Amino acid sequence: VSNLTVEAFEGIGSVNPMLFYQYKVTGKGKYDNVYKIIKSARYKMHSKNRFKPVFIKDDKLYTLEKLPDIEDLDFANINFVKSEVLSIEDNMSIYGEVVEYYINLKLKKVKVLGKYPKYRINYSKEILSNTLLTRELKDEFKKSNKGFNLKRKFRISPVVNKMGKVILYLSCSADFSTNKNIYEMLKEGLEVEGLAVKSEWSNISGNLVIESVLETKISEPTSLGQSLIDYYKNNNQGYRVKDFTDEDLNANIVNVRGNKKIYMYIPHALKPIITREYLAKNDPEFSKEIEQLIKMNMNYRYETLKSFVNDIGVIEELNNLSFKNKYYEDVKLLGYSSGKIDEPVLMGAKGIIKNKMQIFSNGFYKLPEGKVRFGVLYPKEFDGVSRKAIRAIYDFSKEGKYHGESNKYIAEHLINVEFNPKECIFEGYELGDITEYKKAALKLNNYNNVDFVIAIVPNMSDEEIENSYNPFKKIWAELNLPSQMISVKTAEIFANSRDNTALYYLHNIVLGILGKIGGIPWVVKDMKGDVDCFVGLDVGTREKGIHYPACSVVFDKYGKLINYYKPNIPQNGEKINTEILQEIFDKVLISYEEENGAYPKNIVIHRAGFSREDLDWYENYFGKKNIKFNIIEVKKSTPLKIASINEGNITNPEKGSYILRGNKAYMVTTDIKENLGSPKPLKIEKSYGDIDMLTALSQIYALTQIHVGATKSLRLPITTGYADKICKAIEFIPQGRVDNRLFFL
DNA sequence: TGAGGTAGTAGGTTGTATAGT
DNA sequence: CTATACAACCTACTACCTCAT
Ligand SMILES: [Mn+2]
Repeated sequence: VSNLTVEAFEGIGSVNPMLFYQYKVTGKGKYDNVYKIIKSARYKMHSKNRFKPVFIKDDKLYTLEKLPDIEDLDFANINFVKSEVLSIEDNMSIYGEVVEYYINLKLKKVKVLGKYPKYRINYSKEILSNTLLTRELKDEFKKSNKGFNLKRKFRISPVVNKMGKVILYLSCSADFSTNKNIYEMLKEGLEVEGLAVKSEWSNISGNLVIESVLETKISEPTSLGQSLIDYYKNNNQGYRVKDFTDEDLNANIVNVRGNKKIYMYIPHALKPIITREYLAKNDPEFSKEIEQLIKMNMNYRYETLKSFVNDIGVIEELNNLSFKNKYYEDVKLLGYSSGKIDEPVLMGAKGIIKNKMQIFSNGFYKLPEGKVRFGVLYPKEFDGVSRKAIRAIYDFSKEGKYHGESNKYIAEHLINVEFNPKECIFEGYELGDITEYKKAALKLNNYNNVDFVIAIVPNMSDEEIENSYNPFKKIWAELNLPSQMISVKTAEIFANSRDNTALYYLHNIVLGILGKIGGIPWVVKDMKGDVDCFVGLDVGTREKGIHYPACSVVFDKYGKLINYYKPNIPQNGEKINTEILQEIFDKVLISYEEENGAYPKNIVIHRAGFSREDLDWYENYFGKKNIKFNIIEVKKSTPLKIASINEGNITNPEKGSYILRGNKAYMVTTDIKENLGSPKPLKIEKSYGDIDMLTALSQIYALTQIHVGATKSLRLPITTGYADKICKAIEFIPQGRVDNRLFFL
């Protein structure tokens, strides 16, 4: 076996309790309260005084050296009060920002290649390094020929306990930048339209996109009311337009939309948001090159953070505070407790299966009773490829033969499909306007000889005449007909290939068409613990003020999806009511009653995005029905990463291993080998319950292995994962009542 | 949209650790 | 009993990669 760790660095030495300088902030201008301007006063007195450390405790303010207080600042004025040695046992945050400050000050003087500053530092948690690492440990810049800049984005967040020892938690993630602007991209005549841009000067938040580019110069007064150079002289920003030459005044104005107004900002300020769309459409060699550097296995992340901490060195302002360069050998020393979860034994038609691929020889666990008649849309210039495709997937579904040749890997009749090729419904459709796609799906649902659509769509790329996917899924969800839709590229894989590169695709096709007609391929053989049903819940929030109400999902102790339940009344705000929880848990009790002739006695409630609020309702509802129950909060995206160790060597962790402290657990559920990155684990915390977190996490991981619409396991559990996929597809579900056919899959 | 994973970019909210009072 | 900030959380979108029983 092996051991697990978190990306953490011990501190050699200890912070001895330093002498600070208390300060005070009075709301001289309009901001009467001290809370709304304590951050801005912190940065202002940090900036006016040679970037010396300035700290904040809840209403007060601090420094670390005696700094002359000032009164000229218009929003607030600062006055010295006193100077004390702050006790380390009662101050964790402020010695945290001490150690964070001295990491920033020790790194600001580190230069690479002689002249070039290796790090960009604004005295915070975020430390951008201009220099990446490579796999061969070369501190090398990474630039394009065009002017794109990959960079690291290190993140210190040290904590220091009551005694004095400090633990430096790190996480390297990379960063995309470019030196060029909208200015330079106009000067080399690139069509800058439709780009996502970032205002480098004004720090407004909002997805700024380019509408047009006005032919008027940026030195001429506009509809804003003045010249734009006057606009930046009047924002205390005129040192940016002071550098402007004649040709900089020969730039022309680029208007921009922020979904609330249009601005008029000069192209020298703006800069395109380098997404992978932009790297792909503008220099694909750079994008394919840096994909090895973006995705980082834990060994290369440890090498990157080793370079970072060796560039900390030793801080002589904090009693020679050094940080170690290796991780902890065990997170027992940090607080966590590690282990690996044994994988669940899964079963289909005939018992235990060795892999999830073997089910096509074995056979599916449940099939919905009846025959399921196909029906196919396909593009009008893509006819023979589509007929070969549906021939392939229908031979794999019905006949058990893969491009004609029957094999031992696939058993026959695994879906009870009914597709007579000379008799059943095909419709062709020309790739055109949206109402053609709507009437095309309507035309396939006129002829009522279809029980499962298998449409063919153009590819997600090739942004000429658009994807037929979304209008088809909207229509086939409104009209209650499940539809597994295929790309033309996958159809051409089915037509053209003489290899298994259509077989793996075809496995996932048939698992999709099984789950969408209401059959479930695999279940667990035995779910550990004493449990009778699982109830996933989740909610959503699209943007500001938009909220998705809570759609549930109901399993059994095998993990087969009994039901999923949209509730009736929409919520108010983020917090769903008590009536929603009332009808959801009434209907899980009804549904488990209907499936099994009895009530659940143990209901494990996985959930995401719920607070510890409204636990009192859960106590109420399952005391009054005396059903003991658990609530396990499964957090989808945690920033913690987990490494592994075989005698000091860092690798990715295998799937199933966890780290656990009390009732918060992190667990890697997905197996990601090197050259594809590090696994991004699951944060799992028990809100209320009485089961140990070993069986709680075992139910979690066993529900990750039962993704019923692919062959490789979903990272999330199928409770929280399928609950969230129902919450995203909030329209495709009918309002308020149950279904079993996994449309989202 | 074969499928799932990583990762970027961007933008919101807010539960819980944490100071006084 | 109450007022924070802020590391975590969530959301949306792509691109890249590999699927071996
Ligand atoms: Mn699908």
